[PDB]
Amino acid sequence: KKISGGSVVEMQGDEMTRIIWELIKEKLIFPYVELDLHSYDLGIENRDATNDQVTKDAAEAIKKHNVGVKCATITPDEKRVEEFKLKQMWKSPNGTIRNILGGTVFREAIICKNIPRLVSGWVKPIIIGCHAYGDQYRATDFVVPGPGKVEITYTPSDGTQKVTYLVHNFEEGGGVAMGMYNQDKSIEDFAHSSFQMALSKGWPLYLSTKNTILKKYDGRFKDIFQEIYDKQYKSQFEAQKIWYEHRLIDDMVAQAMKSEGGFIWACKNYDGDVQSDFVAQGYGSLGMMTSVLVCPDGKTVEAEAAHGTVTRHYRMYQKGQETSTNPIASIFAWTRGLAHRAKLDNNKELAFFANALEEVSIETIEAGFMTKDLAACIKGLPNVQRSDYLNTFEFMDKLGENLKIKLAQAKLLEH
Amino acid sequence: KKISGGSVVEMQGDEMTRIIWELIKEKLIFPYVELDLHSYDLGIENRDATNDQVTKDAAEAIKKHNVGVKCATITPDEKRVEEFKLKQMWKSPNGTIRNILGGTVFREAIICKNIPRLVSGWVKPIIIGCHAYGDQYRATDFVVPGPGKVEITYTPSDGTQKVTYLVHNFEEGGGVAMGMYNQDKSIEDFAHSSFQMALSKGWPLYLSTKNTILKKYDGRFKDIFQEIYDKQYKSQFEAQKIWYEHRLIDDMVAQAMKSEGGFIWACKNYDGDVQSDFVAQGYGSLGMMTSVLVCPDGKTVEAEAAHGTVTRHYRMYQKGQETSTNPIASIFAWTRGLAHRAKLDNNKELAFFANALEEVSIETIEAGFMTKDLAACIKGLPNVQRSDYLNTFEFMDKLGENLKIKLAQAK
Ligand SMILES: NC(=O)C1=CN([C@@H]2O[C@H](COP(=O)(O)OP(=O)(O)OC[C@H]3O[C@@H](n4cnc5c(N)ncnc54)[C@H](OP(=O)(O)O)[C@@H]3O)[C@@H](O)[C@H]2O)C=CC1
Ligand SMILES: NC(=O)C1=CN([C@@H]2O[C@H](COP(=O)(O)OP(=O)(O)OC[C@H]3O[C@@H](n4cnc5c(N)ncnc54)[C@H](OP(=O)(O)O)[C@@H]3O)[C@@H](O)[C@H]2O)C=CC1
Ligand SMILES: O=C(O)CCC(=O)C(=O)O
Ligand SMILES: O=C(O)CCC(=O)C(=O)O
Ligand SMILES: [Ca+2]
Ligand SMILES: [Ca+2]
Ligand SMILES: [Cl-]
Ligand SMILES: [Cl-]
Repeated sequence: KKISGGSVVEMQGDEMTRIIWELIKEKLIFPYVELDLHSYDLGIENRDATNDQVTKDAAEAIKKHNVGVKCATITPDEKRVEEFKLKQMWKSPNGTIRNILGGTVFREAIICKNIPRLVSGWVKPIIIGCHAYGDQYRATDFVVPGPGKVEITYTPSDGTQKVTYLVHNFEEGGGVAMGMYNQDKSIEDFAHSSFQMALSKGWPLYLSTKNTILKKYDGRFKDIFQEIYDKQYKSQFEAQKIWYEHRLIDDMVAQAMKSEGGFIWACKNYDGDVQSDFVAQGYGSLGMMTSVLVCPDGKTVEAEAAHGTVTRHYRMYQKGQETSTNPIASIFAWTRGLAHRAKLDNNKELAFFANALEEVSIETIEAGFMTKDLAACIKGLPNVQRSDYLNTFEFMDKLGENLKIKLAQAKLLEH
Repeated sequence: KKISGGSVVEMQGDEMTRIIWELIKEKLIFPYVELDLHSYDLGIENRDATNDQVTKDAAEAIKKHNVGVKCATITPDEKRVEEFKLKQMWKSPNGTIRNILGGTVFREAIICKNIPRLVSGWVKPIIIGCHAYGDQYRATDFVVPGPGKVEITYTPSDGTQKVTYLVHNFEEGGGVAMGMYNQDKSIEDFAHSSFQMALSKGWPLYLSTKNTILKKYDGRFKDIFQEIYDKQYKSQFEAQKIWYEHRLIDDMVAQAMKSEGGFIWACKNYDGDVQSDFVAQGYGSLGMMTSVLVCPDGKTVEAEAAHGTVTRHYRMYQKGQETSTNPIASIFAWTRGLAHRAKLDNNKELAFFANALEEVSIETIEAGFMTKDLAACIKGLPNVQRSDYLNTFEFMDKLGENLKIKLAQAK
């Protein structure tokens, strides 16, 4: 340790990303940065041991210290309950953290010049602004055991009326039902975040919904975005030769896929979750994407790997087999978190370290040292040989050596 | 015409697809086929005039005659109501028809050997099996005007205790809320048709859900699929060296995009809607995709163009400007419908015509006669010149001339 890093909230995760997370801290961060680290173990077992309280504590720590960096975590279903003998099917820690913090999760591919894409046309970045709040991640779903009536009701706080809507009358057998919601103020912040990102990047903005089907639910998003655009951003967009357009989600994915990129894509929570993997995979690999929750206040951020815990690679690791899991997304959670930390504290030295590690990461890959997923982008997966990539530790170790070099050269300047 | 086709339910549509729809009948179908056509005008105007009853009437007719062919239609929102002076924001006719018929909507790209793909790896087809029933198309959504409590309740029909769940307490301001549902029996049919499709085509089957998040709702899909697979199809899949696997939706789309294709993709209603256009565009163009609703009974079918009314092109046809709109999907609604009509009636000569017209369509494009969209797949849109494609009316004529030759040669 040497650089004064400041207060950072660290959230440890599960399976293969937990392995990578420790290597990142051991080989890339702690040798060069001293941190007032507020660590919360969001491993599935410690969440289970604290009845998921540790997750809530972590989110509140992020509000207090303004910078969070999170490792990928298991969201358990019935299979996971059996695997770890869990007490309950705990809720997604990301859902919990995102709805406590609110805001927009901006996601963007991490691009290296030597990594071919699956979508050849994407010569410019696509940035998804994913609404962090509401919808499926806060839904209330249940099994309908048999015939009966499902209704959804609204009662104003003053209790002067009650509106009851019929969802469905199950006449023969049961099934499933769910309710979900969103809030105006959150949608408004989501809109402001989306318009400001497009102006910051100088690119057009597109919002996707399905308002032809969900005329009230999605129509609200469409209406709030439009009212804010016409009233506070159309002039600035027109001044920068950019524009805002609402599109039906299904037409948006097709247009995005045949475009050349270079636009901000405001997505509802569920769509941003799914399409950000469409985008990440289209540029090359799920391992090559940044994901930063930006709250409305502007001062608090949570950086994360958007991909999962890579269970399949972890199973190989458990058997002693060689893995080649891409750590770039996990590394950029740290760099994006520390960069925001540096901005808040006017820490020029930490700002340099953060950008230097991002540069090292891209320079290492562009020099031909990469994990198997990226080697498969260059060649074809059926043509990849072992000599074409580095295993998980080898790649981390190469990054470590290149980081030591770049930081050593930085000290050889006149100071 | 002189080919006895039989009874067919027609559903006319809106805007650009309505123009193409009549050109297909006047030039590709009627000249050669005589059939008892039960026409229902699902144009936005007639739907408004009949308070959408024509849509429901058309759905019931399909259940009676077993084969329907549907043109793309407008699903009106606010801006559409102002456009046509509508009485109400009529529900999507597709949602209406699909929930009345139920079943699974199987969507597959229409492949031509000379049209490059956006996803280079997709050398084998991807067949999406989209659950036709429930979910967003039957949801109940509303605006929450201010602070208050939204709750969802289940009152069992057996008199036992009512179950109430809190959806959200709005404390500061309002927002939106919605309820949706699905039925076990429909999910069971959706699963059976997915496993049967995979076995008939000889490809593995994937089901996508977000059951880690919707643990009960999506878990029900996952459990029902797995139950039926283990009890009724696992041995058959192993016999054909294929497999069934559940994947989280975001993993699925990423796995699909880097795959070589060649699998059946079972989607919930919403995912199938979005990802079918992902698949269609990835193979080349939204105009090159078939969409057929297969009812559970297996003997009833509704064929359609998966894509919409191509509104942007219609604003050019209204301004007298040349357009190049791909009619192949609309044509294949007829051929897939007439084909199933022939399978039911054991009509060997109608089946030949249906298959002949599909071949003519693909042979014409593979000979270099195509609409602008397919020219863009080859040369890239920034490099497309007028000589590289045929406008909508020129392309329909080239197809009809190739059909007259394909058939007459058959004699
Ligand atoms: N906290 C979070 O942000 C998220 C957590 N999860 C959780 O992760 C667990 C596993 O989810 P799963 O659906 O398997 O999704 P993952 O994203 O963990 O993995 C799916 C596949 O994507 C590829 N992949 C993803 N990340 C990388 C990487 N860094 N390097 C190389 N390949 C990568 C691998 O493909 P291949 O097998 O072809 O090598 C992997 O098998 C679940 O418990 C889920 O709840 C899931 C998503 C997000
Ligand atoms: N009947 C149905 O199942 C559907 C109905 N609709 C309805 O259609 C209307 C328009 O919907 P929208 O979101 O614009 O989607 P569309 O599918 O109608 O059009 C979106 C874009 O896709 C491309 N495209 C689609 N079909 C073709 C084709 N046959 N040939 C060439 N290009 C094609 C065009 O791209 P480009 O502009 O780049 O040329 C077009 O602008 C709405 O009223 C909607 O409700 C929508 C979807 C399905
Ligand atoms: O939290 C989860 O279980 C999944 C999260 C996810 O997939 C995403 O953030 O894109
Ligand atoms: O009916 C609608 O409005 C949308 C239909 C659609 O896009 C689909 O079938 O995928
Ligand atoms: Ca995701
Ligand atoms: Ca669609
Ligand atoms: Cl905040
Ligand atoms: Cl039926």
